[PDB]
Amino acid sequence: WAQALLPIWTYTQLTVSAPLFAALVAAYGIYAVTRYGIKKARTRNDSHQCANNRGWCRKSCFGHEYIDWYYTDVCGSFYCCRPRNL
Repeated sequence: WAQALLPIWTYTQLTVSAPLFAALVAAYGIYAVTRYGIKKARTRNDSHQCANNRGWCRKSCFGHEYIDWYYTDVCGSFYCCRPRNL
């Protein structure tokens, strides 16, 4: 891969671009792509990553994830959501 041409259900969830997004929708399926937290260049929300690799600081985890910590308190207010499929 070199560049995470698949930065979500197998890693965490990253914002990249349309070329990357399309590659994932084309290979996997749009639903999982926009499910776990990929982004077609925009970032999900004000939410930002923690450890910039382990999990993403979010306000609440969806029905396919779990709150991870260590970082939830370094972020302070946000919940380091790390999807369970990952």
